[PDB]
Amino acid sequence: ETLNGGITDMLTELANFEKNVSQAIHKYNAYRKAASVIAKYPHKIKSGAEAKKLPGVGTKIAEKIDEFLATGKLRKLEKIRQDDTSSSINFLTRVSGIGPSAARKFVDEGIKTLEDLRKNEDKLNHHQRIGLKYFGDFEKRIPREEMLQMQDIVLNEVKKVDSEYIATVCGSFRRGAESSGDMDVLLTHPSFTSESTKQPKLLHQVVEQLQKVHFITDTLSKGETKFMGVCQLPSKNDEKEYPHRRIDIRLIPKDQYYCGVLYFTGSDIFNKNMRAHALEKGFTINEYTIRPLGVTGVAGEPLPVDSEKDIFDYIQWKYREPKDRSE
DNA sequence: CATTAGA
DNA sequence: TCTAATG
Ligand SMILES: [Mn+2]
Ligand SMILES: [Mn+2]
Ligand code: NA
Ligand code: NA
Repeated sequence: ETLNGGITDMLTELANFEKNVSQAIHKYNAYRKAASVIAKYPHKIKSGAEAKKLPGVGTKIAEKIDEFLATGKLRKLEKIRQDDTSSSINFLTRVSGIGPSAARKFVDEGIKTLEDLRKNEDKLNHHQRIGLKYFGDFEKRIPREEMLQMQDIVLNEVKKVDSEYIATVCGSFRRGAESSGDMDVLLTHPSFTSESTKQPKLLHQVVEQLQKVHFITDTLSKGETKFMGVCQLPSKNDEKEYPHRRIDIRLIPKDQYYCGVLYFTGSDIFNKNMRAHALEKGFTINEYTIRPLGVTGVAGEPLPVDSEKDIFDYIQWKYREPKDRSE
C-alpha cells in the first residue's frame, strides 16, 4: 500500500504504456499481475531476486525493479515519459470517443495536438466530435450544488411524463460526494420487468422530454435501454452559463432495480465487501439479482427485492445509508 | 461485461 | 459481422 508503492507504480506505468502506445496486450498483462502480486507482498521488497520469487515475477521485470531500487528512476520510464509519440497517444485519448486504437491512427496521420483534432474534425465520428467540442466542460468535476439542480429537473420531467416512472441518481452523488464526474440516472418502470418484451419508447419518451426542455443537448448514444448524452443547466439570467455535462440514463426491468441500484451506488469496495458477505450468508449478488446458494457448489433462483433493504435483510446486514457505503 | 456506433 | 469506446 505504501511499502510496495513505487514498484507497483512504475509497474503500472510500464503496463499502461504497452497497452496504449504498443499493441502488447501480453506484456501489458504481464506488468499487471506482477504489479498485482508485489502489491500484496507483506514486506519491503529489497531486490529483484526477492521479488523474483514471486509468481508473475520474471527475470524481465525483476531487472526493472533493481534499476529502480538502485536509482530512484528507470530509463525505460524516462525515455517513454519523453516520447512525443507516446505522449500524444496519452492525450488524444482524453477526448470522449478516442481510444488507443484511434489515438495511434490519428497520431500516425499526424493529429497530435487538439488543434489538429480540429482541422480534421472530418476524420472524427459524432461521438468524438462532441467529445472534442466539450473537451473543457467534460474534464470538469460536477459540484454537488449543481447535481442538486440537475437531479431536481430530471426528476420532474420523469414524473411529468408518466408518474409511474421511478428514478434514482446513483453513484457518488447518491453517496454524499461533494462533486461528481457525470450524472448516473437509473430508470425503471412497472410495465418493464424481466419478461415483458421491452417497450423501447419507455426510454425514448423520457429522453424526448429532457430534450424538449433543453436539458439534454446532445446525444452521444441512444439505444433501447441506454441513452448516453450531454446536458446543461439553464444559464440563468446571463453572465454565467453552465458547463456541458455528461449524463447517462438506463432502463431497468422493474424487477431488478434495487440490485442494479445497490450496485451502481458503490462504492467499489462496499460492493465487493457486500458481495463477499452475501456469500457466507448463503447467497449471491450481482448487478441484477440475488440468488440463494446451494451446497452442490452453486445454485440459482432469484430472490424478490422491493428495496435496498430487502437485499440487506437477505444477507442479514445492517442497512447502510448511501452516505456510509463508503467501503 | 454488456450495450452502442460504425464500417 | 467484428471491432472499438464507454461505463
Ligand atoms: Mn459518476
Ligand atoms: Mn458513470
Ligand atoms: Na517466480
Ligand atoms: Na477517450
